Amino acid sequence: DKWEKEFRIRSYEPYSNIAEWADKLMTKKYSDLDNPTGISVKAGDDIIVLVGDTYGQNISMQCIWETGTEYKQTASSGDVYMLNPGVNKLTMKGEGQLFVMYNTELTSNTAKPIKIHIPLGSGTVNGFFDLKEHKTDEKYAELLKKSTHKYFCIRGEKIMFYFHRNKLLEYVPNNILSAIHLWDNIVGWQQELMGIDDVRPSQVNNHLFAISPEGSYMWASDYQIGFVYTYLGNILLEDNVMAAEDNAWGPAHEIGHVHQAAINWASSTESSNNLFSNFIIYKLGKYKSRGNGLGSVATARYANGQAWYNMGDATHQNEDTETHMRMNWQLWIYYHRCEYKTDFWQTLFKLMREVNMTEGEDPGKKQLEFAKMASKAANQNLTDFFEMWGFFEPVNTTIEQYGTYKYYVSDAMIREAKEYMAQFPAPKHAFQYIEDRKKSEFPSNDYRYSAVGDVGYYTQFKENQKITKAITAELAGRKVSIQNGDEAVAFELRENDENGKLLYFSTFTTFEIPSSILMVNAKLYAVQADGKRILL
Ligand SMILES: [Zn+2]
Repeated sequence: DKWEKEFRIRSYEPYSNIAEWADKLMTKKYSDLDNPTGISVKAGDDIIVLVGDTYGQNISMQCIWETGTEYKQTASSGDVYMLNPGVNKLTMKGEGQLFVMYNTELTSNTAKPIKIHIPLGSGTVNGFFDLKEHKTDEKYAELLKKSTHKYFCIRGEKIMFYFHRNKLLEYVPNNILSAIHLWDNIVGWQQELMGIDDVRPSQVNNHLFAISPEGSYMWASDYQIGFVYTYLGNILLEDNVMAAEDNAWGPAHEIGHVHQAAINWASSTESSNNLFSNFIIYKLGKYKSRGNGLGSVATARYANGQAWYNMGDATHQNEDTETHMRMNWQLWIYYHRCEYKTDFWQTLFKLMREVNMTEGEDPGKKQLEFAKMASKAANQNLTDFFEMWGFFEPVNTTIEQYGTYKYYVSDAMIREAKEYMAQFPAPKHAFQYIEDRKKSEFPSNDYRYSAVGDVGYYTQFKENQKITKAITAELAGRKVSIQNGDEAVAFELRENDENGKLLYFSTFTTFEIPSSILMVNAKLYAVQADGKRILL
């Protein structure tokens, strides 16, 4: 049959080396299971493999099956059989599906497809579905029907699925294109921010590989990402992925953990990956962004005297991810959504890969390398943004987040960072006050309704709105009421004058000043989008 031949006789394309690129790109390891054969085996099977010209390349065959004591899951490795040009005869130490391991430097003129024939009689043809080669749902459906193994492999452009046959048949017996295009796009959108088009796919072309463990929930790790087999209806059906906000968030967040290291430092590990989560949500086009309002920052910084590392986490027991995740996102909203620098994040990723600091080696140092590199990437002095976000508080402590780390930010380190950042021109806007949400977008029962404030929506920045009205303020007790201030982007309490230190801020047009704020010498300013402060 032509079905057997399609899998028994194939050309296997070269893929890059995963360890090399995980180091270079500062990611968790991608998969090296890029090359299914679609042949399953049983323990003791004899397998003839005829191999063509290998062009000097060392290649091998790996048999992939299951691991785990508590419950079973597809393993990231298995029995490996060396291959040579010509005739090979393998005896399978165990059962599984075969993968050709052809990993090499892609730019070499020896990195050509290798032809490999596993003739009738050796193992069983299961098949797999290639997006580029097979193209149609009708062919997917046909291949899935003819398959027999526990697991069936679907190879997209950027992600693969290696899921339980019975689950695919249960949710997607006749169609895969919608599913595989969606998940390729989710991966591709994360890669888009990382600014790696110079090297992907020319030098790096490995896939992410999604397995369906028989336990846990969802996660991403070196080699594989996992979604429990009971959860696949919420992966394989786009309508289900889109049915609630969380259904794209969770998986996008887990994939983000693969990609976050360049920009991440301990204290930030469960928020920095939400740059990716929020970008996925944005690209999917249905739901508004996630995170607290800027009020949470004001409270942490100015009411409670917190820095970045302990923002919203006084007792030092859990990162405040809902507050922290707004920081990277505000940089995306301003530079990307407002189009002030549409390659800002790609530039910043590149610079952080140059900085090349692990997440834990020196988080206080890394926090300041991030502020410096953000300034360099924007070609703007982001002192005020990083000040609001707590980056210029001195710190001398330890933290715990997937390990204990010494957190040390010295006055000198602070001084050096500000000096470095002062080489760039003043920012064009006070976008530390930016939002991509407004109150009218949410029902009153949604956390964002009461959190997002009144002013500072991104259009005020993109259109460079000016304050033209007769803006006034009244103080009654600790209550500030602003009149005619809807054109401003925020309201600030500052010491002595507009160049004095910030005491408090709000993006609400009515707000209570905390008891802890020191009000002697304090003046109230409306902030214009471009940074002008107007005494009220
Ligand atoms: Zn996480």
